[PDB]
Amino acid sequence: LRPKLSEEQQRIIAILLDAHHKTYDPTYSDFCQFRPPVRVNDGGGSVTLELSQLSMLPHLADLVSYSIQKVIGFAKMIPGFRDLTSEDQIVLLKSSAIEVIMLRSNESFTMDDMSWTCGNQDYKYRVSDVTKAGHSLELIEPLIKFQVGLKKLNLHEEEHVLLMAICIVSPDRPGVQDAALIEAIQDRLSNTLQTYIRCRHPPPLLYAKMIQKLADLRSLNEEHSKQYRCLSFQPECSMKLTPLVLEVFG
Ligand SMILES: CCC(CC)(c1ccc(/C=C/C(O)(C(F)(F)F)C(F)(F)F)c(C)c1)c1ccc(OC[C@@H](O)CCC(=O)O)c(C)c1
Repeated sequence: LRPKLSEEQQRIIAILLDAHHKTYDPTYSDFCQFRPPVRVNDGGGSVTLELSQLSMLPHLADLVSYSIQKVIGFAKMIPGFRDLTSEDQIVLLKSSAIEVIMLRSNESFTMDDMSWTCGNQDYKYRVSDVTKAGHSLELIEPLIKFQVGLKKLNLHEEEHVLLMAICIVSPDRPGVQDAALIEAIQDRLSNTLQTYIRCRHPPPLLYAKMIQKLADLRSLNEEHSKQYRCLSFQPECSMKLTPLVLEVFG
């Protein structure tokens, strides 16, 4: 059975598409405002040297901080998000931050060379740049696998925006108070996505593959938090981060 998208569901898709267009800049025109990328010689992938310099940390912390501001902006426009208490809105935003960043970064990701290309060579990021910000292979290698797997789903913008919205509005986050309200908003989004796939995505299991990407994001989020914990033990690391990054990941 292929039920047609309701007027409410079409409205939700239009709102989410407009939300994304207002919060995502595909020209990466603000990148020159971040602290500059610094790429020291590190062919060996030396942990000692990486922690000593953290050369890419001010630039990547600014990029993530910027991306979180856009995610906050996006989330505010999700149908129903504003019906939640401000305590739940912040729990949802904090717990999902790195996952939604991983999803939205897929738009700039390219399988041509397995990089995140955000304009010129200065804003072209690879595995070696994430290690230069103090992260390790236990995070970057499944992260690249996730980017390729997600890129290969060839999501329509409609599916991409619904996936981000479903990620954010998740009832199974620690500290939520009204799980039932969060679940009702998420189901409204999940049903819109299933119906959209069935009636708009041409052949050649896409909904189940998208839900699997959400479970993959959970493991990546746990690895990132463990790595952020280690990176934060580096003396004077806080000056290389941002107040927003410190609060979200602290
Ligand atoms: C460079 C690769 C990557 C990939 C997800 C990234 C970058 C940083 C970090 C960690 C950083 C940290 O742990 C710190 F401490 F190492 F900095 C912390 F999370 F704490 F910040 C990780 C783990 C991965 C990245 C690439 C492009 C990105 O965006 C392109 C476009 O989406 C932007 C405009 C918009 O989203 O509206 C973003 C947002 C991130």
